[PDB]
Amino acid sequence: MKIADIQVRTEHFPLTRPYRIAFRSIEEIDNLIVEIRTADGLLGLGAASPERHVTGETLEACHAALDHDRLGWLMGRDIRTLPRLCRELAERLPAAPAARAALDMALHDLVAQCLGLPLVEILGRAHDSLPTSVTIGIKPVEETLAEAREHLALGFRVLKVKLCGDEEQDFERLRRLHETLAGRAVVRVDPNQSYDRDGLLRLDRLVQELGIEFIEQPFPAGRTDWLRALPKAIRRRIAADESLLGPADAFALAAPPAACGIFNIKLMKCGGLAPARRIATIAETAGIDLMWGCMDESRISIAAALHAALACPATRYLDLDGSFDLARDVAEGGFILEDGRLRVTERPGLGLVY
Amino acid sequence: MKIADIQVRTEHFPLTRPYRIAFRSIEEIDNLIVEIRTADGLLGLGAASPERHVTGETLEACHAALDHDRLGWLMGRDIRTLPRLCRELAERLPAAPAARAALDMALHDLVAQCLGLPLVEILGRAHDSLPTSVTIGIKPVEETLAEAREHLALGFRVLKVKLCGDEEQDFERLRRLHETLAGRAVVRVDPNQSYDRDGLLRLDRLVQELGIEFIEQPFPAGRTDWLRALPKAIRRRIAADESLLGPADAFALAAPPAACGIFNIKLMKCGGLAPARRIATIAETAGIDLMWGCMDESRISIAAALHAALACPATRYLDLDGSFDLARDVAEGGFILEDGRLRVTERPGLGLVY
Ligand SMILES: NCCCC[C@H](NC(=O)[C@@H](N)CCCNC(N)=[NH2+])C(=O)O
Ligand SMILES: NCCCC[C@H](NC(=O)[C@@H](N)CCCNC(N)=[NH2+])C(=O)O
Ligand SMILES: [Mg+2]
Ligand SMILES: [Mg+2]
Repeated sequence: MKIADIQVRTEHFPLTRPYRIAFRSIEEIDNLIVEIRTADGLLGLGAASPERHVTGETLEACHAALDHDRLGWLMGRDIRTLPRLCRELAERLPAAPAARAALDMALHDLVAQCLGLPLVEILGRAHDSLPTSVTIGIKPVEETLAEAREHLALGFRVLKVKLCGDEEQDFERLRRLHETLAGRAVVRVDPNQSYDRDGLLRLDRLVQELGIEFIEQPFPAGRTDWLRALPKAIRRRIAADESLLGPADAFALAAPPAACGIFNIKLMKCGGLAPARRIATIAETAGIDLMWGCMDESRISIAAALHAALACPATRYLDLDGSFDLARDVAEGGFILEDGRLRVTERPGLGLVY
Repeated sequence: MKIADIQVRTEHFPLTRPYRIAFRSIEEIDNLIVEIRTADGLLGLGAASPERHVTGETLEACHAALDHDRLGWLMGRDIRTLPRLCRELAERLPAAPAARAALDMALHDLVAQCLGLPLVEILGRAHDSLPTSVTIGIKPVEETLAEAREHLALGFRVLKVKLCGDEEQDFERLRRLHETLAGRAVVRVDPNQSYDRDGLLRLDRLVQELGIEFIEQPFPAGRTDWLRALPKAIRRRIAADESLLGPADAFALAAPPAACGIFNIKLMKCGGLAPARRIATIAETAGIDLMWGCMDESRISIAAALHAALACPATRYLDLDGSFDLARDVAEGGFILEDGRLRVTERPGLGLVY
């Protein structure tokens, strides 16, 4: 199939809804858009959203790694050799997982078009659709319930709530919300490293009481020893996010005694579908459930993540809302949202429309 | 691309060279041959050689799992959906890994032909070629040297020597063999679960002194705890065979403290290329070396093992001699032997010829 050409550009996306995360805040996001064209005319798409506090990858570095000069070795390479290409991406873009993921997506986009089916069918289909959470950032009780209701009306059945580590505020938000929802959506929480050992045992008791489904990354990334020191049943209700970048992390967390029961895979953390799939093999073997999450991102990479997600039997949760609050985007299609569930189209490849 | 027909038959192959394994003694072999034709005329090939003592799969059970009536679910299925098809093989033939492999093989053969490249390039190429060992069964000192010399003459640079557990005979054979070869070939050994703990330490001292590359399965398959009680440096020179069936075993042996340093993968154990590649992912992350082994088998499955092996960066060794001593076969091609080294032809798919 033969790569002819590659274009890379910066795109600025302001958010319709700015929000707060633990020791942070976000009004807008930059992505890198990648276009890979085939000798015979086909177009693969990819998108990068580097997260520096997690992977160490700056936007400057991401863009650097995608510079036209540094990509020459891809010219004229045969996309049917995709897994070899993915290995070489890992070797030539060792420090830029988001950049690497962008190219990786695009190649998966093209190989599926070559074969003639939606990418998911090519990776083998484990699922037709799944519910996705939408995110509520850090904010006071009234505002929280206010956003909660907006989301219910847009038809979402799952809410992901960010916690700040102040137990008084965190707990009252969760109790009020549980009340206000009256069983209309389930809830998952994300303290984002802000808790401590005694704190989490407390939060976990609430979580059981309120029927919250799991707790995402309660302790600091390096603190996985704190996780293993918890009773096994509590560990099953905890997901690793910032602790989990690639397959090496997956294996280390999965090794007995296992650190947790859920992995949150993000393309921008691991560097594309190929490494994400290695994570899934490890997780499935270890009896660990997969959650597919994201950064603030164009529909392009959300779609890529969805196709991967629906191809893994171990996939259980989706947190795929990264493109919803974008003020504009550079592509349409790739997935369909209906009544809170995410689905792919019947179009070949990623199914994106330019 | 749409499966159209599936045909299955028993073939009886006598050996040109009968041989003894610890507790066993083989004079001939039966294989099941599997032909999958596409609606467009394309032909996939697979071969099953069930090993009952290792997998519990008998020839009868294997044949039964391939009955034309038990295979109806595959008709009309699209081979471009291969990973999904393989997941189903696992559900529908859970107790018959050889039969599963035979179908898995054939399907990979077709997807590769669909794309139009040798299977190995579709899987992404990690290697051009590797040396293979040839096997010397249990037999006295003189006949061992005689067989070694026959093999040197045919150009092999690596010999795999079966040990029986009797140290006086085992050690004498290895010492003599070392002397007879000059540097002409490296030697690897395979006690097949016949050693105890005190004896293995004795064997390992010899192995270091004689420059033998490693020891395959010194202990009973269930005695994994004996491995972990060894110093790490010794564990690195040990390969797992009968202890390793599928990915579940792979993870178990790989998790810290790791039981051994090398996995011996066999399609007839794990159930085909799909599970085999799952083992490879685990092994690579754990820093375990891969060796691809076999039973007495037609070129068909040897070829398939070869494509898979040349596609995994973790592969360090081949023991692929399973089709050499067959008095007849049903196919040609698929791999080329030169000067002890195995390599694949340039033809698409498995590259077999009828
Ligand atoms: N660096 C991204 C911040 C959040 C990451 C993630 N939580 C989420 O809920 C993501 N879906 C956030 C990105 C989606 N966009 C919006 N506006 N919520 C995490 O678990 O760390
Ligand atoms: N129970 C497994 C039977 C084979 C044993 C295998 N040893 C080998 O040497 C393999 N290459 C088998 C094929 C050898 N074929 C001939 N004709 N010598 C093992 O590792 O247990
Ligand atoms: Mg998190
Ligand atoms: Mg063995």
